[PDB]
Amino acid sequence: TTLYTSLHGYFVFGPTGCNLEGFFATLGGEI
Repeated sequence: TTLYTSLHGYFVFGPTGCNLEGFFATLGGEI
């Protein structure tokens, strides 16, 4: 997964807790 809020199955992989700033903002929100 591109993390995609790793809680979603890949729980253990969760790096920056949430990862919204890193991933969902970019790959979703756009900056």
